[PDB]
Amino acid sequence: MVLLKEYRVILPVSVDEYQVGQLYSVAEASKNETGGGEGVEVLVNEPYEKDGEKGQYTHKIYHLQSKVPTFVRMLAPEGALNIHEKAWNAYPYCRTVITNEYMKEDFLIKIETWHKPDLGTQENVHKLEPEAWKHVEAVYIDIADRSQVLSKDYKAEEDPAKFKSIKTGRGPLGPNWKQELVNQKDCPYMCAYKLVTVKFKWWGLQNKVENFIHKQERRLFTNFHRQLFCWLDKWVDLTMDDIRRMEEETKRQLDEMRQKDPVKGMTAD
Repeated sequence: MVLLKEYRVILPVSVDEYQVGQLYSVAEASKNETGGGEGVEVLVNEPYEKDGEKGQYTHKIYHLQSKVPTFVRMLAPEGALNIHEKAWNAYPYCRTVITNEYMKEDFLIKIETWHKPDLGTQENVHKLEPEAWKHVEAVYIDIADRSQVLSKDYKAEEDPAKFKSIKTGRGPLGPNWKQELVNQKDCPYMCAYKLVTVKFKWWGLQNKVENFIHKQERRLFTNFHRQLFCWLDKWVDLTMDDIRRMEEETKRQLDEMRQKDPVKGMTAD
C-alpha cells in the first residue's frame, strides 16, 4: 500500500521555455533552502544514454534537520535526515526517485512528470493501469490563488498576482487569468502533470507521514511555480548551455552555502 496523487500545474508559459525556466529555478530554489547545514548537495549532473532515451541525470542529497517537524526529526536518533534523489530528466518527461539508505524499500517519494501543451484536461496521461488509476487524487495547483499559499510562505515579490514581466508583458495573474489565457492568440500555456507516489511503511506512522509528504510536496510545487513565474525575466532569455554553466557554479555554491550560511528556507509543518 502506497499513496498517489497527481498535481496539475497549469502555467502561462510554453512547454519550451518551461524546459529552461525549470532548470534555472531548481538551482535558484536549491540555493534558497541551503544553509545551516541543511538543503541541497549536488553529487552528479550529466547526460545519459539508456540507449533510445536521451536526457540529463542528477543525483542529489537533501539534508534535513530543523526544517522538518519534530515527529519526522525523531525518526532518527541523530535527529537528522539525508534523503537521496536520483532523477532522469528526459524533458518533456521526467522521472524522479527519492529514497533513504537507512530504510530499504519501505520509503519512496517518486515524481513522474509529463509536460504537455494543454490545460490539464488529460485524465491519466501517465497511462496507469485502471485499478490503480482509480485511487489517484488529481489536484489542481493555481499559481494565482493566494488562498493556496501558506501564510508563513507568502511574499509579495514571489506573487504572480502582483508581477508583470518587463521582458515579455506576461502578468500579473488575476482571478480569471485562465479564462483570459483562453481569449488570446500570443499566449502560451502548458500543464505539468506531476504524479507523486509516496510510500512510507513504518508501524503507526504510515498514514501520518504519507499525508505529510503529500502536503509538503504540494507546498513545494506551489511556491516553486509561483517563483518560476515571478522569475521569468531572469531565465526567459537563457540557453541550455547558459544553464549547464549555472548548474556547475551552483554545485560549488551550495557546497559553500550549506557550510557557511544561516538556516534559510521553508520552515516545516
